[PDB]
Amino acid sequence: DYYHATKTTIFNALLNTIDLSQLAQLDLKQAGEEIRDIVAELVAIKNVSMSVAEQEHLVQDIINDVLGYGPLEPLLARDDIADIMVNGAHRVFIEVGGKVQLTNVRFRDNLQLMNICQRIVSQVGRRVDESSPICDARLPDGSRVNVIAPPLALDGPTLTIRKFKKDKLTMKNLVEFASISPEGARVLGVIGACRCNLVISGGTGSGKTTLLNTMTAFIDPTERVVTCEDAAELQLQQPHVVRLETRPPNLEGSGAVTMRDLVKNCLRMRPERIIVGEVRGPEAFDLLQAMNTGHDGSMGTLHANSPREAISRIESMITMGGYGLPSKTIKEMIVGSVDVIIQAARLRDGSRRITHITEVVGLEGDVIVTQDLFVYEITGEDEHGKVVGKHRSTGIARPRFWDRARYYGLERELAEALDAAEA
Amino acid sequence: DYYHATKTTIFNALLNTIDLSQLAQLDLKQAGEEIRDIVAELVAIKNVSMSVAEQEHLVQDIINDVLGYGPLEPLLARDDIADIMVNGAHRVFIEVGGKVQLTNVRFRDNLQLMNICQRIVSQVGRRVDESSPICDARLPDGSRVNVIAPPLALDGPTLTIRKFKKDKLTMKNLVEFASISPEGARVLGVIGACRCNLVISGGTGSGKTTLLNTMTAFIDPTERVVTCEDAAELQLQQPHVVRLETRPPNLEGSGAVTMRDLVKNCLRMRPERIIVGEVRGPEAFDLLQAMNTGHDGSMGTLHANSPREAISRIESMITMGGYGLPSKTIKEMIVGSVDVIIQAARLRDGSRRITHITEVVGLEGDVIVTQDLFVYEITGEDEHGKVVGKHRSTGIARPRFWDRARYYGLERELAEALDAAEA
Amino acid sequence: EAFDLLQAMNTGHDGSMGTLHANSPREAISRIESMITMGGYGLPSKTIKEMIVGSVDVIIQAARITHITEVVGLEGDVIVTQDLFVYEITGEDEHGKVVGKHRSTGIARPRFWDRARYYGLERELAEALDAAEA
Ligand SMILES: Nc1ncnc2c1ncn2[C@@H]1O[C@H](COP(=O)(O)OP(=O)(O)NP(=O)(O)O)[C@@H](O)[C@H]1O
Ligand SMILES: Nc1ncnc2c1ncn2[C@@H]1O[C@H](COP(=O)(O)OP(=O)(O)O)[C@@H](O)[C@H]1O
Ligand SMILES: [Mg+2]
Repeated sequence: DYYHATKTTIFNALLNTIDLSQLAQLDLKQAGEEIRDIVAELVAIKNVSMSVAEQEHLVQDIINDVLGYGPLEPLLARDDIADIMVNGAHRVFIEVGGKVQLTNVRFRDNLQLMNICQRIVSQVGRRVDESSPICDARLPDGSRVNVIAPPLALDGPTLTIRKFKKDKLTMKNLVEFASISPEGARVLGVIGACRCNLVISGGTGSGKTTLLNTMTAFIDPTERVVTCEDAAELQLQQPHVVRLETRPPNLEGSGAVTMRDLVKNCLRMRPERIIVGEVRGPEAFDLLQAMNTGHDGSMGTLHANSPREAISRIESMITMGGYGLPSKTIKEMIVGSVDVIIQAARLRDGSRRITHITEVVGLEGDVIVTQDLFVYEITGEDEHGKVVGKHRSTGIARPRFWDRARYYGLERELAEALDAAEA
Repeated sequence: DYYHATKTTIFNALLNTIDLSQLAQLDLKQAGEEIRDIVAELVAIKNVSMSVAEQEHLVQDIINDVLGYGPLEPLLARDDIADIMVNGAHRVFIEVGGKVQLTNVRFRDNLQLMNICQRIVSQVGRRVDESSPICDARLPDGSRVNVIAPPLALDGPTLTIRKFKKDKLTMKNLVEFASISPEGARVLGVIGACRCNLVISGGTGSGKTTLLNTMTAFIDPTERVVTCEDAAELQLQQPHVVRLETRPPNLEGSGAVTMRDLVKNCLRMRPERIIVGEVRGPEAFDLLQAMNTGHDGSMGTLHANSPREAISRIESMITMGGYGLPSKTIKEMIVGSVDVIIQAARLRDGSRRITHITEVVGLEGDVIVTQDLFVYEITGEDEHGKVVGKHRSTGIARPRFWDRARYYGLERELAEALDAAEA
Repeated sequence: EAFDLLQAMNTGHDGSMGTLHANSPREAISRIESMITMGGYGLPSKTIKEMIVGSVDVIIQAARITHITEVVGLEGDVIVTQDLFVYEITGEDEHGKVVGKHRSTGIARPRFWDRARYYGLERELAEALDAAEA
């Protein structure tokens, strides 16, 4: 009570001596000294029990409450926190290490929630109020912010904050987690710099984005890479990258910049390879054009269960655009475009596996045929109950892209990895 | 070294005295004289250790700041810099000798780069802002400019200035670069004077404009040709040719003269054959009508990848007009108005090709019939990786345009081309 | 708008529940297809049905809770749909009540066996659904 009552009583002196309406006059620079003196004046005039160190702590608390973000100032500094969800004034949760835990932190009222939300979302020109209910933005620090207003939220306005993860699983980690055999890792390392146009496929939450990020690390630093994402998840260690992001309609169908527009624009920036975040709409067609007109090295991630279904989904996405194409021409384009297809699924035990590393043999008649280089076969469950299985080659000595490895000087490594497959 | 602080002080002094807010006064020559005098006075007063040459260079920097393109001023005016890329505001790259490389040049802040881009795109009366972040322009001097704004780009505004080298290629050069061989290309020379409709189709950077320039130099001087372009690109050497160019909306969003406004007028200038630079939207319709009603021998470069896709694109472009004709009627208009639909596309390696010399025959309802006088197939890759393919005369001694081209007596060379290379 | 919900039910947000007004499971799926097509997205009906299969696992068809049914897959326009609980009518009572019974169809492994095993509830399924047959 005292640790809160002292502040509740002291804040009145600071508010009355210089009202918040005086903002921009004696700003942060002068405001720091103003608060440092006003807190001391209030402590001297009004008896206080907190110590001198406690006096400085309360001065800093006043600074945070007046200028800073107040309640959320400590949380935003902790690196072990990923999400900060509010949903109210006294009921605030956080996420540390996957799980979600409630916290003992309290606002003052709903009006303070609105104040903090507006003062934090204004940093990127957004404005949310009773007339504008919803707000969604990407702050400069590298975080996502979302806010919902009263008229819709019966319980009251809600706030949601995220973070940009900086510890992503490297290829060595995936090797440790036994999701891809070391021979598979060697073959993937060959493919990465081999400039093959891979297309990652897998079910929801099967490890697609992480696998794509791991693959991107094999790019030589002397190439322009332009990434078209919707959530800004990837991070590359190359010295030359042009990160792009779409924009949803901020009003009733105005200002939309669909991923198709970004992919189409990238064709003119002279990229060396286009990397897409998630191919959902008709943009697939444009991406295939990029995969065809001398940008060997592109990558993508769709949502399919098996590579055959990945091909079917690509055809469906192309047809969705309504270009009036004949199906056989689409199949020819896909056959000439996609060189590799990596399948990433998750099993009933919660683990993640790379079921297939497939290549496209071509088109025979009216059917698309494929060859395989690694297949994850299940055999049973161990005593505990975890899934049990292992990979294997299909006796294919020189892949359909061996000449590429010869061209780029990776013939020896690929030959050793594939010959070592017989182990 | 220390020139940065001294230059900042000099710029501040000049702005305080000769402020940029006095625009419309102290014009170019007056601005230069005033800046020189002010910089000399400041060097006399402001403590600067720079020498006389250093003072002159500081004056030049002041001039660039006041009325220049910013630190890019020396970048654009060098000898053999093919491409100039700006990824953000600190990592400007340049391409030399067919390979990229970093440059120590760097800007002052993202805002200055944004202003510089918004000014460079001003030469063509176009605007880039937060409500329209993508800009693609052809500078009058001939270079190509692309700009993306912070709302989409994450690392700051992204800029790409790709200059174009000297004078285009003749048909002889196109035969030298294996683009097409005479035995299957003689139809190009035949149509160079056969005066039949033609529509070049291709993808970005596929060389459509150069193909048109090569295929229009055959037209004999006696004919009156009216060329319509978004910006000066073609350099025909015939004696009787009329050139035009559109005007985008002015400062107040008025005075726009779109391609339709020019083609509809050219319909009443007694032209013998129109040459449209690039077809984008409704103008297509008018051009087709021009080809249908007397003005036989037109040309127009659209944007597509496959001839069927090109025809569907034309259909959609006309549908944008809002007349209410069926697909079959518009396809018949194409058949009787479009004779040859060439295709130009880059292969998986990049080198230019001519994948089609196609002709339109007729209709069988809502489905078009399209003979393919020529096609282009790909065998695989070469020892060094570059693609290997073959054009082949599909074989038609008497094509659809046999009758349409019988007047000039050109069925002779038509039979020669389509029989001397039938196998 | 169901589309968004159906997108939620597939794109990682497991455990979404919707409420519509349709008589039979075929009628429910037909209504879902019509609603999806109503949005102007123009998705071919085949892909809409595939999305419906992906997003729908359990149908509590009240019509009483007359039906509890689940999807099995697709083979074309046909939407393979089996049953878990069926309510049948046998006659009428002197007071006029509709006399019937509610049968656990009999199949032991519904489509959601894997989820139940993951969360540690297959034993409950055996204790309830397998014992219901006997
Ligand atoms: N092989 C793996 N072993 C362990 N954890 C993994 C593995 N692959 C991915 N993860 C975890 O999965 C998360 C990475 O995001 P991911 O699961 O790939 O999202 P996503 O596939 O982009 N989802 P969506 O695009 O919405 O379907 C992290 O928590 C990783 O630790
Ligand atoms: N056969 C060819 N060989 C090499 N370069 C070519 C060939 N044909 C065209 N080009 C190149 O294409 C460019 C022409 O640009 P183009 O793609 O026609 O502009 P647009 O983007 O408007 O289509 C020229 O710079 C030229 O060097
Ligand atoms: Mg052009």
